[PDB]
Order: sequence, then C-alpha cells, then structure tokens
Amino acid sequence: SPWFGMDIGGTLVKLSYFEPIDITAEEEQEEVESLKSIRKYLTSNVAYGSTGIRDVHLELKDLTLFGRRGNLHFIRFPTQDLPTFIQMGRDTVLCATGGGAYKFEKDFRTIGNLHLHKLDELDCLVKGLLYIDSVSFNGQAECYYFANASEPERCQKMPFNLDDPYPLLVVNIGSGVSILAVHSKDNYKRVTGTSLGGGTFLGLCSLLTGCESFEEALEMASKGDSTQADKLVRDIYGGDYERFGLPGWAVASSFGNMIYKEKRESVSKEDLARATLVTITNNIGSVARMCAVNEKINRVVFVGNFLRVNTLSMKLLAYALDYWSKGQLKALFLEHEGYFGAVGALLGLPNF
Amino acid sequence: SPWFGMDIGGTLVKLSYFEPIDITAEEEQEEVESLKSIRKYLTSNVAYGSTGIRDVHLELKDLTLFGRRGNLHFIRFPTQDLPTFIQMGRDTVLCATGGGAYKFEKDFRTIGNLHLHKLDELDCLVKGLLYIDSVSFNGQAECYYFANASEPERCQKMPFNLDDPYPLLVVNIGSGVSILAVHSKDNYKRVTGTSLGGGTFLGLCSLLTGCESFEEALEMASKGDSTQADKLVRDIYGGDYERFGLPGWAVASSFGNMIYKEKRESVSKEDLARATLVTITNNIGSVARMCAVNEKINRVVFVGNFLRVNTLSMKLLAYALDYWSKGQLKALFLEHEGYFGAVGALLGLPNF
Ligand SMILES: Nc1ncnc2c1ncn2[C@@H]1O[C@H](COP(=O)(O)OP(=O)(O)NP(=O)(O)O)[C@@H](O)[C@H]1O
Ligand SMILES: Nc1ncnc2c1ncn2[C@@H]1O[C@H](COP(=O)(O)OP(=O)(O)NP(=O)(O)O)[C@@H](O)[C@H]1O
Ligand SMILES: CC(C)c1ccc(CC(=O)N2CCN(c3cnc(Cl)cn3)CC2)cc1
Ligand SMILES: CC(C)c1ccc(CC(=O)N2CCN(c3cnc(Cl)cn3)CC2)cc1
Ligand SMILES: [Cl-]
Ligand SMILES: [Cl-]
Ligand SMILES: [Mg+2]
Ligand SMILES: [Mg+2]
Repeated sequence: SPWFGMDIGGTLVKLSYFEPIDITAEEEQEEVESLKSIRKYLTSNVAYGSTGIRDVHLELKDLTLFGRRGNLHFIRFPTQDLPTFIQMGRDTVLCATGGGAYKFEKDFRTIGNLHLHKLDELDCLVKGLLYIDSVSFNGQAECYYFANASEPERCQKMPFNLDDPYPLLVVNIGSGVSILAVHSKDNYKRVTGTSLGGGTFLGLCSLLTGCESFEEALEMASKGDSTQADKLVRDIYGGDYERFGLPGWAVASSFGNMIYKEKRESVSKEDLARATLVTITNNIGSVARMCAVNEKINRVVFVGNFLRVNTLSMKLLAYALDYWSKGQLKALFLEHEGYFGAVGALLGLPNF
Repeated sequence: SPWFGMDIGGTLVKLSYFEPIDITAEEEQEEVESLKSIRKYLTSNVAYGSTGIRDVHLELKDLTLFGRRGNLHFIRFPTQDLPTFIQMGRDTVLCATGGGAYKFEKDFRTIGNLHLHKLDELDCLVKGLLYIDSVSFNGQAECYYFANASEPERCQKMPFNLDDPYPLLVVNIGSGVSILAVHSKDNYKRVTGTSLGGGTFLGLCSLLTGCESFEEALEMASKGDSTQADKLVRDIYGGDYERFGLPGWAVASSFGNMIYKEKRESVSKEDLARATLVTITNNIGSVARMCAVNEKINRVVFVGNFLRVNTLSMKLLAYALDYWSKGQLKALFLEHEGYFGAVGALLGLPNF
C-alpha cells in the first residue's frame, strides 16, 4: 500500500506521496508488481499525463515518517482531471481532505481495493503546516518574509523562525479564502473567509483578457499598469488625503477609471490583468489585517496556490500589511504553499 | 447670495440648495435679477442641461434653517460635467466638500464673485446625516431597515428610530468605500476603507457587459443569475460545509466558474452584471460586519449613491448582515442616501 495524502480542492488536487528509501532485500522481493510500477512511474516522471506535475524542488529527502526513512513528494493536477486519475486507478488506504473528498467520495469507491477516509480541510492544513515547518525544508527554513518590504532597493526574501508558532493567523488563498486563528496545536478556529480569492483573479482575468492559464495571467499582469484601470486617491483629491492619512497613490476605486468609455477603449489586457491581481491581492491583505487586529495576532502566514510562482502578489501583501499596520503586522510565507492539506491528510494514516 | 452646499465626489457632484419661501415684499423688490433667475431656473426645472437632475421626491418642505423658512432641494450631476457648471457660473459663498473641493479649487476661483470654503468629506457626512435624521423626512423617518430580512415572504421596509444614534457605524459606498465609527456628535473616526465600491461595480460591469449607465447595469443585474459565474460551496463540497457552518448556497469563489472556457462561453451579460453586483455588495457587507465587530457597534448604516435605486444591493446587505451575524447586527438605510455631505457643507455656512 503506497502512502498518499490527497487534498481535492475546487481547482487543484494536491497529492503528497512518501517514497520509502530503506526498502530491504526481503521487502523488494515481496513487493507486488503493481506497487513497484506505481513507485517507478511516480519517481521516474515529473509530468503525469498532460496535466499532472511533480514539484521536484519541494521534495523533502531522507525524511523519517511512521518509523521509515523516505522522500516526501509533492504532486498536483487539476480537479477537472480527477476522473482520469480515478479511471487510471481502476486499471490502499487513502486519506483525503478538501471539499472533493466529500463530492467525489462515491467515485473513489469505484476503485475496489480502496478505503477512503475523509479528513477536515482546515484540520489537515494546520497539522500539515506545523509538521513541515517542524521538520524544515531540507535544513532550510520553511517560513520566510520580505525584509524591509516598504523599500524596494532593500526588499529581499529572508527566513523566519516559527519554533513557537502560536498564535498564528493563517490565510488560505485557494479558489476562495479561509482565514484561521491558530492558538495551539489543538485549538484553532476559522475566523471568516472571503469569496474574492484565486478563482476570482483567474475567472475575472480570463473574462477581461482572454488568458488561458494562471501562468499567462501572471505574465500579462507583470507587463501591465493597474493605474490605467484603477482610480487613485490623487485622481479624486488631486493629491494626498492628509486628514485620514491616505497617500495619493492608494487605490480609491478599483477599476474605477473604467466607468469612462474613452479609458475602457485605451486600456490594455496587461493593464486589466494587473488591476485584477492588485484588486484581489489588496482586498485579501486588508481582510487579513482586520482579522489579525480583531484576533490580536501579529503573525499572518499566507498559503494556498494563488501565491505559487506569484512573487508580485507576495510583495504586494508584504508591503501592504507592513504599511497599513505601521509595522505592527508581518506577512509570512511558506515554501510548501499549496500542499499543507495533502500532508496533513497523509499524517492521519496511523488513525486507520 | 444663494445658500448652496456642494459635495464634489470622484463620480457625482451633489448639491443641496435652500430655497427661501418667506421672501417678504421688500426682499422681493431688493432682489438682484441674477439671484431671481437662479431661483426660478432651479425650482422650475427638474433636469438641468443634459446631465443634471433634481431629486424632487427628496425635497424637505417648510424647513427652518438659519432662522429662515424654506425648502431644501437635492440636485446631482456627473463630476465629469463640472466644467460646464463652472462655465455657466461665469456667465456667493460656496461651502464645498469631497475630494473635488481640493482638486477643482482653482477652477471655482475663476468665478470672480465666489469665496470657496473647503470642508472635510467625512465631517460633512456626519453633520449632514445627523441633521437630516433630526429634522425628519417631512415627518416620516429618515432611517429604515428591512424587517425579517432572512424571510422573503416577510422582508419589508420599516422605519427605524435614530433618536439616540450613538454609537453608529457609517458605511459610505461611493466610488470607493469609507467606514466611519461615530461615537458622538464630535467624536468619530474613519475606521478603514475599501477600494471595492460603486466604481468597481460600474467599471467592471461596463467592461464585462458593455452597459452604458449605472441604471442599465442594475437592470441587467436584475435579470441575471450570479450562480452561473460564481462557484458555490456546493460546487466544491457537493453540499453544505457543515463543520464551519457554511451553507451550500454561499459563494465560495466569486467568478470562480469563469476559469472554465465552456462556462465563459455560455454565461450571459445579465449573469455577469448580477455576479458583479453580488460580489461587490457581499464584500462590502462582510467588511462592514468585521469593522462593526471590532468597534463593538451593532448599528450599521449604509449611505452613498451605490445604493440609490438599488434595492437588490440593499436587500443583499440586509440579509447578509443579519444572517452572518446571527442577528446581532442590523443593516440600516437612509432616504437621503447620497446627499449627506452636501447638506453638511451647507450647514458650515454660519462659520463664514
Ligand atoms: N496551474 C494552476 N491552475 C489553476 N489555478 C492555479 C494554478 N497555479 C496556481 N493557481 C491559482 O491557485 C488557485 C487554487 O489554489 P488552491 O490552494 O489549490 O485552491 P483549491 O484547494 O483548489 N480551492 P479550495 O476548494 O477553495 O480550497 C487558483 O484559483 C489560481 O489562482
Ligand atoms: N447616475 C449615476 N452615475 C454614476 N454612478 C451612479 C449613478 N447613480 C448611482 N451611481 C453609483 O453611485 C456611485 C457614486 O456614489 P457617490 O456617493 O456619489 O460617490 P462619489 O462621492 O462621487 N465618490 P467618492 O469620491 O469616493 O466619495 C457610483 O460608483 C455608482 O455605483
Ligand atoms: C472552504 C472554501 C471552499 C471556502 C472559502 C470561502 C468561502 C466564503 C466564506 O467563507 N464566507 C463566509 C463569510 N461571508 C460573509 C460574512 N459576512 C457577511 Cl456580512 C457577508 N458574507 C462570505 C462567505 C466559503 C468556502
Ligand atoms: C475617501 C475615498 C475617496 C476613499 C475610499 C476608499 C479608499 C481606500 C482606502 O481607504 N484604503 C485604506 C485601507 N487599505 C488597506 C488596508 N490594509 C491593507 Cl493590508 C491593504 N489596504 C485600502 C485602501 C480611499 C479613499
Ligand atoms: Cl470516512
Ligand atoms: Cl478654505
Ligand atoms: Mg484548498
Ligand atoms: Mg462621495
């Protein structure tokens, strides 16, 4: 039985797979050929079919888990392609979390030699996050922040120690956004959420620009100028709004310049991609700041796949939390951003 | 000198004009003809040029102000057409608020017989709101709420008494959103704001649907189904997410179904208008709820012109605050929604 953990989200399926590297001579001999073919297929390919990807750079090597030494692998594919994954599975104890553990429960049970154990999406997140940080990223910090995020000639990624990680605000940016207040390893609550998340960025961007991938959307946004679409404080006041400490550059109305036909006619797709990214990211940052203030928590860690290969949004979040909180809040990030639920699921395996 | 108050916003100019009705025989004789022509022009027309409108139904009749009896009139036009208004003014003490009091200060001074006194946008809002509610809407309540906002067979507009109006959370939905905590007549702060406001609704809707007016956008939204564009909790979980009290109908990802090309190809403009309205409105409601919780305030009044002739957003706000706060917060609304700044400006006239 291969050791998997699976997080089936609204958009992406994340899979953590533990590859034993201490396979003895007797164990190799007693290996069922199908179990051998799984391990060979998973470790000898980095693309699976047309849409599966192994994130090789995230691999944890020589991890000790459940008393065995092995490597922890991190794999993702679109939830839309889960029927393909299940069909190829019909050609094992599976701990599964995310909404799709419930939605596709019956489909997983079409695999006769499969027991499905559903685990809560956010309990797995907490356990996975705390575990990965505890074992480290192959000796490097799992957690990092952007030092001096207000000055760009100085803004740089630096490691951050989470050895006493409580209390902690966790902002899970997936399709939507869940915000968790973690007070201890067994004491956490979902403070709130927002539906303006990664799927809003991707959905709106596709409507506005015709982009066909998340990566293409980010590439368009990198070339854009969001102030072509956004109305700024200085467009309304002619400068700063000093009475309430609002700088001229702050966005007063997202997409607010698009009420004018002549501006809609001159804006570029790249501008609109960037305005979509900026709008969604700042709104998440502002919501996170308000929850942190209300929960009295000054460490805010952002996870979920909206931030993978998305340094723009990370820097936007780093700068915004630091600026608007006058340095009282810190935006934290984690290398294994999208995978903590899948890892937490895998960690539930002993209970079964 | 006619008694005006003016709020020049990012999108709309609002004007309050006090028409004396106790003009004596000597006063009528000593009236300068240009002053007579202004009063006749303003009271004998309800449309001014191509874009000015007098909201006749909001008129306060037989008001006593500054020791005179008269009628208080409420007039609006697009800020884009302010050059026309100033040019026709060049063919008076003016208290002016809003960002445009600063941005267009020099333009107002091209009118030789004009002294411009700038007043703060939110100080005027507070004073205007408290004044109008104090004098009543011609004997009727200025403030109202939607009773039993969770049940649609019962949801109905009912008056609401603000005689002891403190503390109060004021949510000003204009181009952007300002959120104020009012603790007394002289003690209020801007808690925060958001750039996802009325200009975002109007800008995004115009990009997505080609609508050419605010009213057309609302009309499209009334015919749409936002769930064609939005991904719901039940689309991710297959039902409720009971563990965190999230009903299947709650939006999990706004525009989240638009990541799929086949759904983008089948969605209608009306669906996208409605999803834009729903997305912007719920996000404002959620932000307002978080501020009210943090400020420990249970009365939340929504103003600004995003809600004029917009009963959909009002009902959405009423239902959302009541549902998500488990009945601890009440959404309140005011008949003179967009005009409180203009009235507060007019009330500063004695100071000059
Ligand atoms: N290859 C990709 N395909 C799609 N979306 C991607 C991709 N890479 C990054 N993203 C972004 O990541 C988001 C999904 O993040 P993720 O944390 O995996 O959400 P999820 O678990 O599928 N949804 P949820 O049910 O709300 O928890 C998308 O909305 C995109 O903004
Ligand atoms: N006739 C209209 N034209 C334009 N927008 C309208 C109209 N009627 C209602 N609206 C809405 O009302 C919003 C403007 O409200 P308003 O309170 O007047 O803002 P503002 O004062 O001009 N902007 P701000 O500088 O942020 O205070 C627009 O964003 C629209 O959503
Ligand atoms: C677990 C994943 C799939 C998920 C992410 C995000 C959401 C949206 C969400 O958590 N909520 C709750 C709070 N909401 C409010 C609150 N207060 C108001 Cl006044 C209005 N809305 C908005 C909806 C649901 C599910
Ligand atoms: C007065 C009118 C014209 C106006 C309305 C709205 C705005 C936007 C606004 O008030 N803010 C302040 C808070 N912002 C934050 C806060 N915390 C983070 Cl972490 C990120 N952003 C967003 C910008 C400005 C001006
Ligand atoms: Cl189970
Ligand atoms: Cl002045
Ligand atoms: Mg997820
Ligand atoms: Mg305004």
